[PDB]
Amino acid sequence: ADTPSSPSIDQVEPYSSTAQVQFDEPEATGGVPILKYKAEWRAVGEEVWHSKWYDAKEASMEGIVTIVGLKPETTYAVRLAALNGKGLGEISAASEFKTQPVREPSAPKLEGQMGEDGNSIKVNLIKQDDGGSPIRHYLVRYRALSSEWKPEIRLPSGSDHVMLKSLDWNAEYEVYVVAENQQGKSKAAHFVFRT
Amino acid sequence: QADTPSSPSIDQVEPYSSTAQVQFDEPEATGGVPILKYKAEWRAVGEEVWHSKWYDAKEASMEGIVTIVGLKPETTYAVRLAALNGKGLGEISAASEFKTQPVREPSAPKLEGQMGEDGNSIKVNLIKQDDGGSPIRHYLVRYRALSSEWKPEIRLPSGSDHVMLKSLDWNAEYEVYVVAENQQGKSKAAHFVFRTA
Repeated sequence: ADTPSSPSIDQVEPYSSTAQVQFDEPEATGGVPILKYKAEWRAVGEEVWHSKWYDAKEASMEGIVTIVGLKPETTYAVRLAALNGKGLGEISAASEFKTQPVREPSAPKLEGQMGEDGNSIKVNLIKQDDGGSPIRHYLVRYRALSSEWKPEIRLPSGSDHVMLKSLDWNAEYEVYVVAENQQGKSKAAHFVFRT
Repeated sequence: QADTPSSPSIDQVEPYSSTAQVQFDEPEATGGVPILKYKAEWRAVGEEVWHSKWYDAKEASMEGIVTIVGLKPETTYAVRLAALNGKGLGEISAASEFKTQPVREPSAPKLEGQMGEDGNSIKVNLIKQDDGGSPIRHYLVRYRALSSEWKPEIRLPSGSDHVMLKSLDWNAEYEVYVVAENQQGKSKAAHFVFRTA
């Protein structure tokens, strides 16, 4: 039983302040299952590594790990390692990538939560890459699948959620949320649920 | 003083086994009043009757695509779109040819959660997505509270269309991954996060 060999980076898909890393697991687990992945990254030139741990089962199902806290139009070096019952294995070779220039924000992530009533719902906003400049506000569109769209809801950048009230009981609804900054509007995140 | 819309234009078609994603641009001229719906029409090579389906405009606009369903695997089709507004249906787009993929693993399932009134439970309805051209035999469900270890995989019996998560931790965030599996294999995982009260 030994620590895993090094995983290898397939490709990196960077945005403005974050990057998506696709990788292949180590060819030798070492005897015991891979528990976590550790990513190290820093701007080319810097001498201090930034790091983040990622759950292995999650990385396998998602198919990637996302690095955050980067700056626009900047060249970065990233590397990975795997942790098993024995410890951290060999670090991979570093892969270099350049983040996108300042642009429209990425789609935000939506997380449902029980609202004030059964015919209600709290849609939490899991903030995503803002594109390099502060998001100015969130645009929200929603409707019951059976009827017409409700007027658009505008939320300030500070908002951590959006509340949809007075909904029909046990009916299906769909929600779209757009994050907009100075550069433009992001793609729409869509969320479907049943009250 | 308004007029029906001009014709939409199909950029490209990304097909699967029994469905296809149609990427298109909205009509250049709306005509004067907001486009309300899009009408998609498709006909398999050889067949003579055009199948059709209405799609909500706003919905389609936000995703950039309309999804045609009920197609046969390994089959060549022709598809076209038209827009409807206050004045009526506009010009039909040119027809676009595409061929569905052969039978394979299912595409990631669609997840529709129904928050539990008890504040610590949830019903995840499995909305029908492309099955790859072969019936889904089992839905595999992996879930955990972001603060904890994964719970054992829950394999649902063929036929089931939902999974119920109860007795959940309070004030906790949960991630759920659902895999559709048929004769040819497992789909990539569909997922979503939710929070207990």
